[PDB]
Amino acid sequence: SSFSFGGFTFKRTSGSSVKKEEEVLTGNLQTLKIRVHEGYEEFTMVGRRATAILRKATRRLIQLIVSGRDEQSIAEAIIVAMVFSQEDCMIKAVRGDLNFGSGLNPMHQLLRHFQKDAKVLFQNWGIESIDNVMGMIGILPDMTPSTEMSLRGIRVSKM
Repeated sequence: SSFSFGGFTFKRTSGSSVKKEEEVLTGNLQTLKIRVHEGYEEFTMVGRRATAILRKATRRLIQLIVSGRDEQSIAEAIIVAMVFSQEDCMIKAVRGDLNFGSGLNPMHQLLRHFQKDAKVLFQNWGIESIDNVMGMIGILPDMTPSTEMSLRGIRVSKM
């Protein structure tokens, strides 16, 4: 109902999920046992420097809106959401092997990997054209703003 992930507090505002153990193959053909969230869920994510709303389904990010203090704050939230979505394109953007600590499950391994360098994640996520929505703007895989295109399913609040 409320939990923390990647430094953000997630509050479920709609839906539900169940957790199912599934093996997945990373971009480096490493096998991870991840606890997959199955179901449709809406969440508020609250961090110290950014807030976001996320709508997602099983291994699928549907919508993310991010409001952040600066560009780096926004990127952090986007990475967290993209990892939390458990999308195949995220799993396959992993480069090299992930090392297997006490204190780390596979979801936190994924997160630490992409926090280190998210270029491949962003490059493989996908982009789309957007509509003009008052108070909203797109953000590109290079983290620059656009009024015309954005990362798939992702928008930035100007406030």
